[PDB]
Parts: sequence; structure tokens; C-alpha cells
Amino acid sequence: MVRFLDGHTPAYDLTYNDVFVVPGRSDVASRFDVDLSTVDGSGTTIPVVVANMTAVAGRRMAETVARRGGIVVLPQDLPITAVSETVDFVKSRDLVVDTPVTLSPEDSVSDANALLHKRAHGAAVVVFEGRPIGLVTEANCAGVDRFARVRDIALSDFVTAPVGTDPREVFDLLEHAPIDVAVMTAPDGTLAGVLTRTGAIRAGIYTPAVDAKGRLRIAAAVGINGDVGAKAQALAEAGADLLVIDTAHGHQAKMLDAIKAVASLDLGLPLVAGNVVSAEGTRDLIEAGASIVKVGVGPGAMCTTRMMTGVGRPQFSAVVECAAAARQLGGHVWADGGVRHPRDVALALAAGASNVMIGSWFAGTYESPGDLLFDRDDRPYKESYGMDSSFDRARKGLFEERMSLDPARGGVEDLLDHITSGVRSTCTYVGAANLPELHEKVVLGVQSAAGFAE
Amino acid sequence: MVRFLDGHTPAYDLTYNDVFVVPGRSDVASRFDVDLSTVDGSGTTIPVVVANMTAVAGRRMAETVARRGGIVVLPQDLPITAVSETVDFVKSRDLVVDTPVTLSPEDSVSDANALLHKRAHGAAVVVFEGRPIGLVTEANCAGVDRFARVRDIALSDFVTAPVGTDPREVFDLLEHAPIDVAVMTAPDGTLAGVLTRTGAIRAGIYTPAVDAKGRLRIAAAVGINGDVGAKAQALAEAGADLLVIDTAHGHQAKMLDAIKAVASLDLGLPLVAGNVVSAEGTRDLIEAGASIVKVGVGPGAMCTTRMMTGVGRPQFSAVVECAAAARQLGGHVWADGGVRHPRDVALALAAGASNVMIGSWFAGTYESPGDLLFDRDDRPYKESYGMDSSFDRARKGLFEEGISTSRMSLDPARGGVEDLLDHITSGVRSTCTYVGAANLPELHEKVVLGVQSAAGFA
Amino acid sequence: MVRFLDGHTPAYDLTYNDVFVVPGRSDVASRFDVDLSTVDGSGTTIPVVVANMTAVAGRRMAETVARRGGIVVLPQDLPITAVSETVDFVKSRDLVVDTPVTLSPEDSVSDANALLHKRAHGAAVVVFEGRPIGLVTEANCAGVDRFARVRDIALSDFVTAPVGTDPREVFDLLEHAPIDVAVMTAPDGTLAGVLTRTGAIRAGIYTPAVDAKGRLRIAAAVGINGDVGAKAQALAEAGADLLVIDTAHGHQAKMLDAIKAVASLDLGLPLVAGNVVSAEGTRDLIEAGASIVKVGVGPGAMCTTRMMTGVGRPQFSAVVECAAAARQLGGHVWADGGVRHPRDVALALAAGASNVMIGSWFAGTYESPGDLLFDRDDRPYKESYGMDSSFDRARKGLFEEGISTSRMSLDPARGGVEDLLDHITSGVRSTCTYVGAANLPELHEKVVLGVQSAAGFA
Amino acid sequence: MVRFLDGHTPAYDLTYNDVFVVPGRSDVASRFDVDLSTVDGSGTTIPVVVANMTAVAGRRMAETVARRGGIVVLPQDLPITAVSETVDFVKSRDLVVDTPVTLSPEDSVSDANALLHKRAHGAAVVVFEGRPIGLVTEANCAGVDRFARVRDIALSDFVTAPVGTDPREVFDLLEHAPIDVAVMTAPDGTLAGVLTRTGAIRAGIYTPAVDAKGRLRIAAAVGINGDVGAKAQALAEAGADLLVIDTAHGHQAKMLDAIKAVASLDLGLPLVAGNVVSAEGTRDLIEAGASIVKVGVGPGAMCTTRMMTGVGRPQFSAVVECAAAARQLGGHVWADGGVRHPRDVALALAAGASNVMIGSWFAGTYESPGDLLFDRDDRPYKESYGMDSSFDRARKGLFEESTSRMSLDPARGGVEDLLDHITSGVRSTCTYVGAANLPELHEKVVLGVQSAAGFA
Repeated sequence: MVRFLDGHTPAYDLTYNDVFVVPGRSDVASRFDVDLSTVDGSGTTIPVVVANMTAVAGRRMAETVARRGGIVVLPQDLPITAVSETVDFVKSRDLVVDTPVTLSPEDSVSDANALLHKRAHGAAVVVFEGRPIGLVTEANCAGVDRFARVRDIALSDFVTAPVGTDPREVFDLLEHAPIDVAVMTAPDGTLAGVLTRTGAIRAGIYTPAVDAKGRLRIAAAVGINGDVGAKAQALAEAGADLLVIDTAHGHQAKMLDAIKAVASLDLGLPLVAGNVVSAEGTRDLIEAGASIVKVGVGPGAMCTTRMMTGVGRPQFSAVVECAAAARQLGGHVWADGGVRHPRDVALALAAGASNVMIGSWFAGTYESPGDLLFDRDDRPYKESYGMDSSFDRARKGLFEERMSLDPARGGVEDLLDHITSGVRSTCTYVGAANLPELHEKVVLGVQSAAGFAE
Repeated sequence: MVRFLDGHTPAYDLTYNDVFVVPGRSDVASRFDVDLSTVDGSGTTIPVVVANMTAVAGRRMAETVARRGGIVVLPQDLPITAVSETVDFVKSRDLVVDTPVTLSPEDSVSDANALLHKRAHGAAVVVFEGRPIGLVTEANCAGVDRFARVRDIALSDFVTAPVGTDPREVFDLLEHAPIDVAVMTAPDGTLAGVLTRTGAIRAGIYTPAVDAKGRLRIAAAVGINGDVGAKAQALAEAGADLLVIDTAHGHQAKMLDAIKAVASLDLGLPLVAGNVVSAEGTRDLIEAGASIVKVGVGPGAMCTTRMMTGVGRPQFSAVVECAAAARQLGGHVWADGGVRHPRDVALALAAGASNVMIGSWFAGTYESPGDLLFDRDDRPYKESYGMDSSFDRARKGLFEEGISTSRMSLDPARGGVEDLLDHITSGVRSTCTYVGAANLPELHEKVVLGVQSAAGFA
Repeated sequence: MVRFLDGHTPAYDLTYNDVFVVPGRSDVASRFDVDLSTVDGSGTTIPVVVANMTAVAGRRMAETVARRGGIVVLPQDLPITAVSETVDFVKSRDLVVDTPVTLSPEDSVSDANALLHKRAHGAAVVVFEGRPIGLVTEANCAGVDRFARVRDIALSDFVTAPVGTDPREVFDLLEHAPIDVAVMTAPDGTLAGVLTRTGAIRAGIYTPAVDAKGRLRIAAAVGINGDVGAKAQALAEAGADLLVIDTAHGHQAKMLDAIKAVASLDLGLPLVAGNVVSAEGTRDLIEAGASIVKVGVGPGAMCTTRMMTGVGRPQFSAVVECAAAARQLGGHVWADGGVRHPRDVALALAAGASNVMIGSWFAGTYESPGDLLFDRDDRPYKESYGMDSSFDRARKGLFEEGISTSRMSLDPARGGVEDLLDHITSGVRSTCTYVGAANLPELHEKVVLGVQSAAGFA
Repeated sequence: MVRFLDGHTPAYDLTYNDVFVVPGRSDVASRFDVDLSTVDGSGTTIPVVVANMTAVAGRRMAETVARRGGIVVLPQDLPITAVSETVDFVKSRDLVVDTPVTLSPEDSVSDANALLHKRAHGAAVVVFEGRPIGLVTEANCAGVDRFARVRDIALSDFVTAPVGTDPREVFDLLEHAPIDVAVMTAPDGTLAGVLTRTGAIRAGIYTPAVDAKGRLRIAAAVGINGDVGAKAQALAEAGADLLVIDTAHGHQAKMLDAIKAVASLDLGLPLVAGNVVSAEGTRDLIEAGASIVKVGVGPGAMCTTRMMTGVGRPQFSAVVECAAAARQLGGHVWADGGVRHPRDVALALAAGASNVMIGSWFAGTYESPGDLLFDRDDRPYKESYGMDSSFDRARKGLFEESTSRMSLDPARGGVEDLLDHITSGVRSTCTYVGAANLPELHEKVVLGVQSAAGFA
């Protein structure tokens, strides 16, 4: 249970704006003494899960996050081929070493210039017969004509070390380097991947998320429509480390049948069920065989679900209630309320959630599926696309209803530094050495609306 | 009664911003499985009533809304002759087939271009001796001089089907057509009306609201001044399906007298009374013979009524209370608190209101009485006019707000009222699937609500 | 006592934004059936008192308001000679007939054009040997040189009737007239004053506030510094109908002594005391001999007093508590919290105040002391000026807020204070019809209130 | 305990926006009759302590505030040499007479024009071999070339009176003077300092804060990192009148050890401890040997600490709780929530705090360490700078959040002007509750709670 200050007993449900964490006595020295590992069987070393939105979760996303301890859920109704290709792709990559943008000398500049923003490295590797011949920057593509081959503008001067080199060392070697990128080579000199000054420090801090075999973890999603038993079967055998059943209203007959369908197959994987804000719904979903319940519906007062239907629940209260009902049944809770700030993640955890799912916040990064554009003011933003009877399509569609990028820190690895830094500080304030202790030792209070006045 | 979460028991009354609906267990598959019919004796198949405001309710409003299942109340103190003409007109139209704008070749272009925005069809039908000779678009009237006859610019190429044709086919016939309008023809080849691709699907979903004789329903309103019995008599005998007695302050002797006056005549029509926010006022009006009580007074905290007198009530609590009082007396409540969002409609129904009266929200549509203008930014808006004894009027006008006529912005993408009704009914339908209700009574029985603070709006 | 809805019992004090009035059953036909008269011994026929601020209360203010039923308090520490001149000026004017701006033909245009906006009539009367020779409008001062004599531009065509003429006829005679002013003539043909079409209806509605002799009422203020008893005596013998002892903090030893000082003289006048928000202060002030207690301190959350000291009380709760303490001791309460809306006056009366003091709101009118200027956008505004050892003067000025004189915006449509009074009494009149009261005592007795949350303001 | 109106018992904790002070019966004539002295052993005659921020607290600051009765805490990890030089500098100055900007005839104009805004006097004193030869105004630096010697533009016409002259007289002499500055001369004619028309009135009002030796008081801060005993000893021996141990999270093991370390040395100075919002934390710090407890954490709802971690407490409710625990143990509480308004100081005192620490509010003043710049609109603002292991700088800095600037009020730009604004309000608060002093303010105060609707 979560403690509230004596006397604080609202006649209303609480949002993240309604509450505050009171610091207690703390024996925790520094943030680095905090274990952010999750016990929910997701195998994540940080309480961060990326949403099954098409705009957020691509190949590059799943890779980058898992390396740093998180996990990414792949969108439902995605072609099974594309899925299996992505799983094998990610599960095959290096734990400490990233995957740079590769360029053949035959490619154009417009290809080179557009591919540079697809990773946070700030440089592209030109590859010949599987060996690095040099690097490409935005500075190099500046004045060059769009259709010129990249062989002309390539800068062949860069730093190199063998794969498996001690990261502490790799940072010192990159110190005076004009480019922040270090190209990592296999024993035979072929390209392993790259590493940066900060990207090196990450390995020292973030523990990667791996499966039984030591491959980076990844997850995928499925709707309640069509054959649920079939899709879950296909997705599981494609190497998925976790499954997610997702729908708008998670407490409904079709969902309960769907969980039963997947539970019967006994795939031996953690199973996550759709969205509910109530304890009743949390029990009904776990009883149908879900291991983990994801919670949010209409969490914001002015959000589109709420303004349309009047339906929803304040997120703090919703997570607090559902997480408690889950612990009784020996299960866990995911917070699916949209999170734009680190305190959203910290509070979600303090309320008893084991993990927090992050949405379109992450669409504003290099690693998201969309292409990077620029507005009239030349500010960066990423843009993507959300794409059987002709008459029915119009009939169903009758009732049926980009994000800015931070120029300073544009990589998702930076957003995670921001998130984990805050959550680590939260733990030091309450005196917890980890997420289970956070839920135990946390003390909260209620504040009024008056504090938000100006 | 409506349930609230355990422990939520506020020291204040609640507005629509204070509450939220909590999803329960639901066996309802999709929105299409929900029955939006109302039991209050209004006969609407969707919980929407259009207000008796002069700006919103016209012939074109009454026709269009009733076809999709709502109903429109005509303004009070409207000329009795003018009423009957509107009544006979609406009752005479087609259930599945709309009414396009008609044009004789003798008419000017400036007339045709001003008539085009009076309906959502995007096309006008040119009629000769009661037969279609072609269509007119805004594209045709673009460069032609204002005073040219429309015979010159007419495009005689269009789509046609006999009246009574199965709508599913009609959608297919319009599939690749450059114009979204299909002209429907009578047995003798005369013009029945039109249908559009989207307009076809509506008939598939929305059930029209009809009377005993199978004619579209329409309603009218009456003031408490003068002879209420006579006005009510006349309107009733003019073909009105429902009556509305309307005044600012619904709880007062003159209103109770007005209702009895209408009730004694026993016109056998549903009777609705003026406006009240309390259980006492709701009982008093039903005892006077009102069938249905309309509720809102000064609903908004910053609205003109509240800022003027300090008087009003938060609408959710008002609806809850008044609706519970009506059920005991075996009667119903219409929510007249202004609705700008679907969730306003959803919550009113969840609070126990049988039907929801929709206000100036519908003034921003093609089908409303006003002419469509354009501002300095070339954004569309509709504008109408709110137009007495011997200079005594000046004495009375001194305390009167003296508010001149106003205009409302129009949504360019979806500018027809039928689009707004898609928006409204969609949300209400999702509300029901969220609570697990298959219909409006079930929404009221099974709904669970909770209270949130103001901090969530920060 | 004030009734609240069952269950509304907040853990906090209330502002006017916290509450709403619930309409009850009402037998009151129209607004005109409401008696706005006050029982506190002020003698006002409307619940409005104009503040003793230098920007607001001048000769023209005192005249215009008293005519329409209010009373104006003259600033404290005003020279006693100047006071007596103003009192005699006001008590000497006509009850039904206003006082026009007067012009001698010798006067310049710059004087004439600047004098025109000092009254709401929109025209000035040109006087020769005490007889009207014509009128001057703003249209007349347009092209004429600033220094030309006004004899050149005068329009000698206007409407005239004898003083004492029935107002109803005067409106009919002015019906088609190009100028809204009718010149009233004495028996000897000399100028008595003027009247307008609207100014005529006011007399039909507003009951003037008069003393025993039938003279318009007026009041004055006095500070707590120096000799209080002496200052009060002077003011009383100068013809002041009411006295006001005024200070920032009304609850302190020095304020109690001042009241004892004025009460001991037994001048037989209603006595008003400075400002407190508490029951305790309201007793102490009445016990010290105050007839009426004025209440507000730091009403606004963000106002300068609140932001400087952290001190104050939410006005609704302050008036309710203080009015309760006043009644028990057989006295009345003035609401001194700043009012920008009709509802502020209404909610104040409902809370139990006998009269409501209106502040700088009225400074934005023609009839206020300031000169009328215009900004870069040519929008009208009024501006006024707030004008012992220098070492101590510098010493006292050190902690002083040191706020220079301020100006207020003017509503172009209705700019005369009489128009603000129409706005206010209209709202207060409607509040009464909603609650079912025929008058202010009944308002306080029969009113029902409720509490609302902050969420409604989102 | 503090009284709240009957019926006010919120289900939530309160910020300053939540509460109001109710006026009681008052025997207090005028504001001047109110005694703002503090009993906490700080030795301040006004309840104002300047925060230990690098942007706020300089030499000039420590001097100006102590003279008017407050005290300034010097930043931690400041070089011990610089500290003693600053301490010896401040403790050496004059009680009634300020320290003007001094100029040698050899200094350039670009130096003089930049040196003029470092003090609020509006004039610089040109000094020759320790004697005044004249003054420099902004009007003098207008047309002169930046590199021309200042000997050329000097105005030798000014007002002079002996040091020790009665301030009222000094005010009259300055009455018709074109310059508001009066140069005060020592017995030998050398420059003692200056005094202005308003600065004179201040001496009549504000009582200076001094130590046993009659020297202006000053304080310093220390972190919990490294050797705490060592730093504290040196700072004490450097002439520091009061010590403050400061950290983000005040309730933790490392802090308790740090306080015990400084308490064991028995330096006989008032001791202040880092930041906590709870009664438990207030006791644990006092029990560890802290004399005074500083309280605030994440006081604002939208402030970075709260938006980052979700941690904090509404300040009013926090101070009330902590001060209650401190009074029981015979100790005191400082209000460390950042204050932008006089009402913040008054209410903090109403809550039982003996002193109120003022933050970056005072960085926007002439006397703060930064240089005074001007923006595109030519509006004044002050700007300063917040400047071991090579691998750790990258590792530790990963989780770490640059120097900031504050706008300056053109009307009132000196901190003494801010002190007039602040003490004016706090004084009225006391006259409103009827208290003649801060102990009486806490005793006699009545409060109430308001809703958010009032801010609409």
C-alpha cells in the first residue's frame, strides 16, 4: 500500500498534478546506488517500455532501447514477415556497440543527406565490401550537389578500435577527436558498428535487456480482431520475448475471450492485457490469464477520449487501485497514461506500477520511424503515416475519428537519461534503493489547484 | 439513480468539468450495437433536440435533423401562417432522399452562388418544367459574371436513379463520379430530390423520426405572454408533434398558469416546460401538466446570466436532481444547459436526461437560417437577425440587455449539421460501450461516475 | 440567515466566484415590481453607495447619482469651504431635471470642446443673461479654430418646454428631434436645466434620494488622524446627510477612539466606520458607537494588499459573517469589496449587506472628476490627480507604496454613470425575481445559495 | 500552535496561495513601532537572510544587507583565501556610511562606465592618494571616448560633511544638490565613504547587524562532501559569525554525520542544517546538533525539482509542521522556499519561521556579483557565472541538469529598495494582526483557507 499524509483523504480521484512525494529518511548515497530493474518478468533494467504506436516503434527504436535496458513493443497487425525480420535484426546486434548508418560510394548525396538524421551519431560510415573507408557529416553534404556520388566528399580520417575494447579506454581515445564517433572493427577488420563518448558511458551505467540466449529483448502486439490464437502463435515463434493484447476498452467480452485464446497456447511468455482503469477490470483480465495489466483510459480531462465520451479516470488513482488489485492475484501493472515528464514516470512507479509505457513523447527522436523535416523557422520535427468491403469502410469510417524535436538532445538515449535521472532522484528522496522499495517506503500528500496559479 | 465511486461526496455542486465516467464490464461489441432511441414520448431515434432559437431552427434545419432522428422546435412568436407553411413543408419531404437547391435558367449567377451554401450537397439542381436539366458547382460560378443567366454555365452531365432505389447500389453508382450528388427521379421523371455517397450511408444508420402518418416530426414553442391556450391550440392544429413552453425563469406563477392552460385543452401532445434547476421546480411543473421538464439556468460560471445576477446552477447536479424527481412522477427531463462537445451530450444522458437540447452549436452549419459570409481571413461564418408598443418599448428596453444579432464560425471540413450529428452520436455510442449499456435507459442504470479536481485542467 | 444547499459546507472561505444563487418559486411578475430601497438609514432608493475616492466623487457625481437614488461620499481631508460649496451646489439642483454644461458666447472652442465630455448629455447650453440662446455639439467643434468665440458656431434650433412639464409629453416632443436634449425653462424664462429622452425615463424608474427638506442626499468622509470630533461637526453643519469614518485597518484602538469622539457629539446622523472583515471587529466598532460597518480587506487573492501583507478575507464570507454580527447589535453592513459586475452587488446584498460601495468602477464615466483623454487608438479614458518636516515626509514616503494617479477605460456605448446604474440595478432586480423577493429584505431572507468548484472556470 | 478559522480543515497541504491572514484587534499605531528583530541567534534586526547562491552573494551584498539589518551567507566551496578577504573586508566597514565605487584618474572610461552600475549611488568617487578630487556620473561618460582618461571629464563640484555628522543634517545639505551623493570625510580629509538622501533615512530606520566586537555580521556555507570538520573550523577561524550546512536532500545519513562533525567541534556559533519538509527530519537534524532548521523542497508544483522527480511539499504547510517540531526542541526554522513577494516573507513568519531566506530575487540588483547588461530593448539585467576527475566529469554530468540571469527593476534597482518593499509589507502584516514584533506575530495570528476560484 501507499502512505498518504494524515488527514489527506480526498472526495475525488487523483491525477499526477494532484499529488507530491514527501522525502523521508534516506541511507542512499548517490543515484548510482539505485537498481531500476523490474520484477514483472519483462526483463527490463529500467522501468521504461515503448508503446506499440507505429510512429514510435521501428527497427531502430527497438534496438537502441533494449541496449539501454528498456524494451519496445511492435505494432499489432504488422506483417508477420516484417516482424520476424526485425526480431532477428535486433536480437543479432551488439550489446555495447551501436549500429551506424552505412553508405556505399555509389549512393547519391540526397540519399546520404537524408540518411544522416536517421541516427543520433551525427556521422555516416561509408562501406566498401564490408569495410569502412571513411565518414560523412552534414558539413560534408553542405555545398556538394545533390546528385554527386559520396566518393567525392568522403572524409577518410577517423578513429578505430577493435570490437570488445574496454569502453573506459575508448572514451579517452575519442577525447581530442574532431568527430565524436569511433568506428568499431571486427577481428578481420570488417565493420562491427560504432561508439561515441557518451554512448560509451552508457555501457558503464545502463544494463542491457537480454533473453535466455543473451540476445536483446523485444516484444510485439496483437488486436482482439480475427484469429487471436493464430497471431500470438506466429509472433511467439518469430522470437518475441513478450506479448501484448491491446484495445481501447480493455474490459469487454471480446478481450476476455482473446486472453483465454492466447493463455491456452501456453507459450510460456509474459502476457499483457489491454486497457482498464478499475480493480474489477484488473481482476477480470488477470483471471482470463493475463500476467500483466496495462492501465489508462482518458487520463487527461481535456484529451480527445474524454471530450468525446466523457469516459476516463485520473491516472494516479487508476494506477494505485489497479496495481493493488494485481498484487493480490500475484501480478503486475503497466502505466499507459501518456507521459511527457520524468515525474510522470516516478509517480507511476510510486503508485505501484512495475513498468511505465511511453507514447508519442519518443516520436520526437532520430530513432523513430518517421522522416526528419524542418518548418519555416527551420526547427526539426519528425513525421510518419498511420496507414475490407468498400461500402463498409465508409460506413465504419463515418463514426471514426508529427511531434517537435529537441535540437539540443534529439536522441531517445537522451530522453532516457532525463527520465532515469529523475526516477533515480525520487528514490534517493524517499530512501529507497530500488523500485520495490520505492512502492513500500513512499509517502504522498495531496495539494490543491491553487499552487498552479499565476 | 446514478452511482458515484465510494468516497466521492463533494461540498459543491458538479459541472460537466467536475466528473468522469468509469468503464465497467461490457458485452457490447461495437457502437453499431447501441440503441439511441428515447422513451420520453418525443419519438426521436437519437438523443438530440434542436433548440427554439431563431438563428438555429428553420425549415431546412427541421427537415435535415428529423431525417436522421432528431427533432427541431420552431421559435415562439413565429407567425402562425409561417409555421403552418414550414410544418406542411417538412412533413411532405422524403425520408431517405434530401432536398437539393432548385434553379431556373432565368435566375442569375449571383443568386445561384448564394444559394449553393444553403445545403451541404455542394451542388445545385437546375430544373426545367419540373425536370432536372443539369447541375451547378461553385467551380461553374467562379469566373462567370454575376448577371449572366445560369443557362450558360450549366453542366448537363450528372448521375440519375429512380426514387426507391436501394441505397447500397446508389453508393456504388456514385463511386467514380466527379460529383458526389446523385439526382433521384420520380416515376414520371420529375425531381424527387438528391442523395450523396455519405448521405446514402446515413439512411443506413440513422432512423428517421416520423409521426403516426409516417411524416417527419417537428415541434414548436410558445411564450407565457398573451394567450397561451390560443397559441398552443393554433400550433397544435397546425400540425406540431410536440409543444414547448419556454421562459427564462421556469419556476413562477405565470409559467404554472401557462402550463395548466395548455394542459386543460388536452391536445394529447407531449408538453415541455420552461427552465428549472431544482427538484421543487421540476415537481411543480409536472403537476401543472408538463410531461417533460427542461433544465438549465445560468449553467456557466462566467456566462452572461451568472455574471449579471449571480444566479444559476452547475448543470450535471441540476440534471441529476431534476431527472430523479421526474422519474418519481413518471416523466422526463431535457437538458438545456448549453452543449459545445459530445461529452456534454453523453454526461447529460448519463445523469438521467431523456433528451438533450442543442444550442447555438448548430448555428455554424449550412442548414441554419442565416446567410454564409466570409471574414478578413476568408473563414466561413453564418449570420442571422433577431428582429412593441408606443415608445413604452424604450422604458422596457432600458433594463433589457439589448443584444444585437450574432454570428457563429463554420467548420470548413465538415460544415453540415449531419456531420456534427456523426460527431455527437459517435461519442455517445462509445460512452454506452464503455459503460456496457446497449441503450439509453441502460446507460442511466449502469453508469458509474467519479469526481476530479480542478488541478487536472492545469 | 443565508441558506446553503444541503451538504455544501466548505473547509474554506468563499469569494463571489465560489457561490451561485439557486432560483426558488417566484410570484414576482417583472423587475419593476422590486423595491430596491434600503433600510439602513442611508436613504438610498437603490443599494448603491459611491466611494469616497478622489477620482470618483465630485460635484457632478453627487448630483447625478442622488437623482437616481444613490448617495456619494465626499473625500476625507477635503477643504471644508470646498465641501460646503459642493453640498450647497448639489442640494440646490432639480430632482427631475439635470444640469447641462453652460457656455458664454465669449468662451473659446477649446474650452467648449473640453467641457462637453464632462456630462453625458452630448450637448452644451449657450447662455445669455441667464437665458438659452442655443446648443453646441461635438460636430460643431470639428472644423472651427480652437480660439474662435463660440458665438460663431452656435446652432439656435432646439426644443423647449416649461419646467415642471410632464416627462411623457417631453419624450413625444423630442421623438423626431435631431438633438436628444430638451431645454427646461423657469417661469421667468431663465434656464432651470435640461432633460433627455432616456434621462426622462429614469425619473419614471429611479426614485431620488432626498433629506427632510426634500434636498438630494450627500455624504462625507473623515480620516482617523487629528481631531475627529471637530472635523465631523464641521461636516454635519455643512449639510452632510451621513458620515463615514474610514481607514485601512478598521479594527484598532485608534479607530475605536475616533468613533467614540463622533458618537459623543450626538449629531443625529448615520455613522459609518472603516474596514474590517471579522465578527469581533464588527462588534467593537458598533459598540464604540458606529451605526453601519463597512467591510472588506484584501478581497482579491492577487490584489496589492494581499500580495504585500498576505492579509485579507474572501468577500462573500466576510459580508455574511459581519452582517450577522451587525444585525444582532441592531445595525447594518456596507460591502466595500471592489465590484466590477452586477452580480457582485447582488451577491453582496444576498449575503446580508444593506448597501454596496462602488469604487473606481465609476471613475470610467463622463460624470467623474477627471478630464477625458484619448489614447493612441482613440479610445476614451478618464484621468485625475491624487495631489510634515521633509525629513519625516521622506521618512514616511520610504515605506509608502508611492503610487501615482491612475486612469480608467470608458465604455464607448454607455459612458454615463447613469448607464452603469441601469446595468447594475437590472442585474440586482433579476436576482430578486429569480429568488422570489419583492425587495432587499426579502432577498436576504428567501435566497438559497450553493458552492461551485474551480473546475467550472476551465 | 497556529489558529485557523473554524471549519478550515483541508484534506490537502497548503501553499502560500492557499491561505490568508485575518486581521485581529490592534493597539499598534504605525509600522515604525514594530520590532523585526529575530531571537534565533542570527543577530538580524530584520527577518531576512540572503541565500548562499553564487549569483546573489558577493562582497558588496554582505556589506549592504548587514548594514540594514540582514545577513548574507557565503557560498560553499568558495576559496578559503577569498572568504577571509571578504570577511575581513565586510567586518571592517562603516555602520552608517556606505562604500562608493572608487576611481583613479588613470582608469579608462570603459572601466568607469562599467564600474558605475556595481553600486546604487549613481556616482563614482575619483580618488587621489586617498583623497576625494571629484565625482563621475553616467552623464559624464556619455560623449567621452571609451579610452580617454577620466581626468578630463571629472566634475569637482560635490557636497561634503565630516564623518560622524548627524544624517538629518546631511540630508538638508544634499537638498538642492544636483548630485544625490554626499562625500563623507575622515578627520584627516581622506575618503570615509558616501551617503545619499534616502540612505540617510535608512540609518534612522534600519538597525545594523553586528557581532560582539561591533563588526558587521556575515555567514558562510559548507557542503557535506569532503572533510566537513576541516572546512567548518577554518571558516569559523576566518571570522564567520554563523554557519550553514546545505544540501538538496537534508534528511539522509550523510547529512547527519556532517552535522555531528561540526557540532563536536563546539565552535559556539549558530548552526543551520540543510533542507527538509517533515517534522521527523526537523528533529533528526536538531538531534544531530543543528541549532536551526532550513526548510523547503520542491515548493512549487511546476518547479524543476517537482517536474523531474515528483518530490516536494507545499511550503506553508511544510514550515508550520517543521517550526512546531523545532519550537518543542528549543530550536528554530528558516523558510527556504524561494520568495518573489513581501507576502511570502510575512506568511512564512506567520507560519512560525524565525527567519526567511531570499533567493535569486536579489540577483536582479546592483549589488549582486554579476555584470549589468542591457537587452535589445535596452532593459537592465544582471548576469553571473556558476563556474577534479577527468572521467567522472562525463559520468556524473550525464544525470546532471548553465548560469542564469535576472531582470532588474528600473525604478528600484538596489537591494535596499527591495528591503524597503519587503519590510513595508511585513510591518503592515504585524499592524494587521496587532503584533508589535515577530514573536507576537506567530502568537497572535489567525489564518484561513481559500479555494482556487478566487484566482479566476
